[PDB]
Amino acid sequence: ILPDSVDWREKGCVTEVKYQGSCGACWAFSAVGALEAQLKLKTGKLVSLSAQNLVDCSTEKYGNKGCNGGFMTTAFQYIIDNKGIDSDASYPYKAMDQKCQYDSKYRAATCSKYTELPYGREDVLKEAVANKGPVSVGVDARHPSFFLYRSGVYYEPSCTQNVNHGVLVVGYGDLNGKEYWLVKNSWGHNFGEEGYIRMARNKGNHCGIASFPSYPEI
Ligand SMILES: *C(#N)C1([N]C(=O)[C]([C]S(=O)(=O)[C][C]2[C][C]C(=O)[N]2)[N][C](C2=[C][C]=C(F)[C]=[C]2)C(F)(F)F)[C][C]1
Repeated sequence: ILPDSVDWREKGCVTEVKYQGSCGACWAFSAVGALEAQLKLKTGKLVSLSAQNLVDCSTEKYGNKGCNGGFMTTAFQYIIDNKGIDSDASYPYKAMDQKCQYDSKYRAATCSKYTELPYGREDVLKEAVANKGPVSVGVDARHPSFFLYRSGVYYEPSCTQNVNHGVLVVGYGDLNGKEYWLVKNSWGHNFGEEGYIRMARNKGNHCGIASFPSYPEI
């Protein structure tokens, strides 16, 4: 039995919404967001982790292209291989590709492994969000409606399961009979509901939200 609604922000496991700017680092923000929650659950401290560290260091060897895109899963593996990721405070976000400047003296978190959920299973995603924590996911954000979203439960008739934008599911619930996934984006506070978007849930893997979900563990 799972709770009807979940919001990890109530549990103090979600940091301030970030602004990626003109740099395509959504994948990096998605990954650090997921790990930030695990760090809070393990140490009791909520700390924004360095998305820049991922953009600059989890590069070619991880199939990523910095400001031109990347994978949340390979980002997690980089953190594992590297034995750490720096804090955002020590390695600030500059919205541009830079030479890797990771330094263990600024390490704020570690990762031991990550898990990728089965393709398109929203019930499994619900279970992970309820029992494990925020989950990194990709969504189809190639439609105007996504950019113009302001409030309520987002539903786009033209959405597909071909995902291109990395975000973070930090909860789920329902608005007047309409089920949704609570998603943290990285487009600043002017986007949607002050940085968040509630996307249609249990509507046939709408916009591919449950297509490629993953979460790290410490
Ligand atoms: C953001 N900002 C942008 N997107 C990405 O970096 C996406 C993130 S995603 O959640 O869509 C990843 C998933 C995994 C399976 C899939 O098809 N998308 N990654 C893209 C990407 C990855 C690697 C690369 F070198 C360039 C792009 C994607 F979608 F093609 F995989 C806008 C950057």
